[PDB]
Amino acid sequence: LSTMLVAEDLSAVGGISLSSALPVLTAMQYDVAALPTSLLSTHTSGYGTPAVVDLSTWLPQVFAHWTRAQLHFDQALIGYVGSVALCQQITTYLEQQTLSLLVVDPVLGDLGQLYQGFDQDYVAAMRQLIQQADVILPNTTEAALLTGAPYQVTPDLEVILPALQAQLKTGAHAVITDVQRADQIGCAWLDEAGHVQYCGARRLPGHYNGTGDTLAAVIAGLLGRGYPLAPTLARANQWLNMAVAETIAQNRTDDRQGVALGDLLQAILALNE
Ligand SMILES: Nc1ncnc2c1ncn2[C@@H]1O[C@H](COP(=O)(O)OP(=O)(O)O)[C@@H](O)[C@H]1O
Ligand SMILES: [Mg+2]
Repeated sequence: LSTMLVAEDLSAVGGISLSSALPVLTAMQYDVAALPTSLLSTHTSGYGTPAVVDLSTWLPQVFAHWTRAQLHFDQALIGYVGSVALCQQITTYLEQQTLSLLVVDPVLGDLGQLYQGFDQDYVAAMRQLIQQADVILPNTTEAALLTGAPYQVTPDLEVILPALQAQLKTGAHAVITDVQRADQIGCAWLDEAGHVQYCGARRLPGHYNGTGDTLAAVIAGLLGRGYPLAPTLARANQWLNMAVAETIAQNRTDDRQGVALGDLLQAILALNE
């Protein structure tokens, strides 16, 4: 079984980030190396101020250990990192690897603004991290921050997509992930001919934690199994829609918990056969 490094935050309570990546990627037939970039009592939306461990001095030791133990990784998914130093540490470790797949979710902001504690220093560190990525999955706010364009609710995909590509290696893909078209929500990217493609599914009411994390985990898992980008995005969006639908069907009293994974895990097992 292939090995997938996943580096992102772990919140003990919340059902998002590394806690949701582990079940998904394990079900998708990877041996997951689950590396917290931060450790939190709960995620940061709705439980009050969480108790957090700073892992900035641990990760360097982790990479040094794996290096000496002669561990090698097939594929990697990098999610929320959270500090300039950790971005830089991850960037150089990954450069030491021969990765067949690197997916970066360049978590930086939403609704037109940087997340709290993130400033243009973090933006620069992210631009360095994405340099070897095969695929990046910014939202519309993150795309604008990376290129340095002023935020637009509806940027010109014909302008912003080439601008983003200009920072990636030849053959890599910038996929913008929360693009709305009429009643749809989905992903937009440039095909090999340079034409903007859109892949979406009918938007469901409400807002749900962990959707981007699970989308990234599914995209990484599919690409890692050799599925071309377009059918990968088609399936990820279908799966993304199905998980949100199951979440709604649970009639939850607690709106903080991340998207349900049961129907998604069932779909994965069916794909495996
Ligand atoms: N309300 C919703 N209805 C249907 N699908 C959704 C909804 N919210 C998110 N999704 C799906 O999950 C994907 C990831 O959402 P995105 O906005 O990128 O996540 P995040 O805010 O967590 O980064 C979207 O592309 C879409 O596929
Ligand atoms: Mg996202």
